[PDB]
Amino acid sequence: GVTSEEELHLTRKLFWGIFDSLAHKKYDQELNFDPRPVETLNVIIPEKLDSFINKFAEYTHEKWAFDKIQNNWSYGENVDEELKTHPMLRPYKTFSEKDKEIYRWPIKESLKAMIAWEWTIEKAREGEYNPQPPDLSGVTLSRELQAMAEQLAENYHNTWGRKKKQELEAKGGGTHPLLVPYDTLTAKEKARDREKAQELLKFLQMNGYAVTRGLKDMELDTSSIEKRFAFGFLQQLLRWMDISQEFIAHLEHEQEIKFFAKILLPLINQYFTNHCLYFLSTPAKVLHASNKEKEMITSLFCKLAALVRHRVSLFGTDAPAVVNCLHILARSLRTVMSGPEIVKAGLRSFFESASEDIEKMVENLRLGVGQNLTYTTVALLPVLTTLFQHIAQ
Repeated sequence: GVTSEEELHLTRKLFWGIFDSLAHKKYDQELNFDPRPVETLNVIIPEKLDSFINKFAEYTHEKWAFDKIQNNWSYGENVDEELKTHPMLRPYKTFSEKDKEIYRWPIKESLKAMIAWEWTIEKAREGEYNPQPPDLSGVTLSRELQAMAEQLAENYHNTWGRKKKQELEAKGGGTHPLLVPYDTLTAKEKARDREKAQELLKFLQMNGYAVTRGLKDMELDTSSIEKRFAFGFLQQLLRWMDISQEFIAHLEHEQEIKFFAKILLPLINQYFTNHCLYFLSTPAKVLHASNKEKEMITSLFCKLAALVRHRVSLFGTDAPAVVNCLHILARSLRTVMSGPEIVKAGLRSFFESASEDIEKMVENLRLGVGQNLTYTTVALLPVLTTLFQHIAQ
């Protein structure tokens, strides 16, 4: 919607058939490229950082052998599935140096990206028995912890996904089954990132990962950051209305007319009809989050009363632009006598002005000109009936 509204061809007819609402609001919530080439061959590792990578290789053998005793993956004549033979347990020194390159940075590349690609280093420390398990499962799982897991897994999957992307480009296309999106990954990916914390924590109980970055909620505004939209869309209505203010003032350029006053009218008019109970009701009483929702829509309605001035000007042939939207708007019409007081200002301002024209010309009517009375008639008289129907019911 915003992409059609902010750019693309002026004529609405060339996408009016494509254009449709195709959405409704839920109750409260339902939640060209150019990567930077960074040199890797030229950088020389420090001596201090080399101790970690050297010790990891020795951890690969001895600790893994104890697990294989549980699985009983003993030596054998050759690799075979019937006995699950696995005889290649040996140090890496027997292999060639070029073979060690693929095993050089399998995980250290991601940590290098944690320091190199991501410009962050933890200031843990400068250069130089059986605790009980605390109760962590008692508290309900928080959404911010989902932000930690999702952001870090996004970084790991971004680096690994681009790595397999260069593998696909290197091998020259071909069959491409492994391409999947990020959030909608398979059940194994959804379970493995959660389940692999338990296995490695006993080995990695020392030091412990300590990073914290995230905050979110699910309420009004855009969404209280990353959640239900609803309230969020009204911001664009107010902004795009302000774009039309200069056109109506100046005429009393053509792109804004067709997009706002010829493309968005059925969208908003459908919104008031299908979601009438959303607007008129309250959060507590429903026939849902209509405390501040009722305010700015009334600002829009009062502004519509200002837009339909007593002077005719280019009245315009677009009847849905003028009268039908006003009727359903009055249908989609808790107290202010509370919140911003622009509703009282509106309720007196255009009401008194639009009326006081009529009490000026009840003796004149047509006898005094005979165009502002008709414009005032269809502006006010059918719309106000629906207004008092909403109030009186």
